[PDB]
Amino acid sequence: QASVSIDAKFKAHGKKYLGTIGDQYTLTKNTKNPAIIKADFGQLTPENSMKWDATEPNRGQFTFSGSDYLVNFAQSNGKLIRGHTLVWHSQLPGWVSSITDKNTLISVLKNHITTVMTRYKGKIYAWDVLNEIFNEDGSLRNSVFYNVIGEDYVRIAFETARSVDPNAKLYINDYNLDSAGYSKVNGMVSHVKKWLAAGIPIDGIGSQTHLGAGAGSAVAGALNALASAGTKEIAITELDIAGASSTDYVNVVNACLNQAKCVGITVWGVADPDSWRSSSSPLLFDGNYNPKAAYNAIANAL
Repeated sequence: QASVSIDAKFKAHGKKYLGTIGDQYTLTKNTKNPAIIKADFGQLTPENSMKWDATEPNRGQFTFSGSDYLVNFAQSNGKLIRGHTLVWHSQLPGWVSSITDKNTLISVLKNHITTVMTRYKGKIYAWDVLNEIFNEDGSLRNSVFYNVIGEDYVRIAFETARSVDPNAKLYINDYNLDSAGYSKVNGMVSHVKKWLAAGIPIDGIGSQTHLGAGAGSAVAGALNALASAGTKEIAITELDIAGASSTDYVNVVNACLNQAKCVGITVWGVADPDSWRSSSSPLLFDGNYNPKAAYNAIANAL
């Protein structure tokens, strides 16, 4: 644990949180990891436990052991929770992908959203209702949901989520929304504008922000561009930067800090060895679970 909590410092600027991720393994693999989470971060996103493959492996058969643990740990330690994720083409069970009947897929989709959301009703700050639904060019990804149901799946998912838990902020999440003017950013903005105009309950846009070294300085503009979609809020949801330079990290923190709609930042992991791209040392804590230069830099910028 770092003496100075970047979450505390970020919240002091009117932000809701500066969080990270977790699940049973990383929360129990050693003493430092859960200690760091408790001391320096104010929000948690389940790394894999709430995804479709991990929650409904078989049609109508739910497995909530992992997700229960993450939610219980967060709730037991005053951490906000971002449910992740309800509808996604990746980490989706084969039984869902093979459905060809529209009404059947809608029934399945609504049951999945309802059961998962109902179980944690009232305990979730935000839900990534839809994840990665756009192609790089800004058009809609031809996932089973889009292919079988059509664009109406967007409305269906958000409306179902809203009716199940009106206390949660409903988000549409995606990656590569990292520079103003990028085709995917333009596509995200145009579609959300249309959906909001149609009355679809989209409260926020989540920008994953999985960056390479030197890409931190372009994020401010990306968030500004995303602000034009018209959602009440936006958030950096899965931050990690190859190399973890102080310049990159501080640029990204400032990007959120100076944008009124940005409620917070979730860093995708605590320490480097637990990163999905561990070889690029993209996190704030190192192999010994000790604060890296970037962590202290973020603290000093707040």
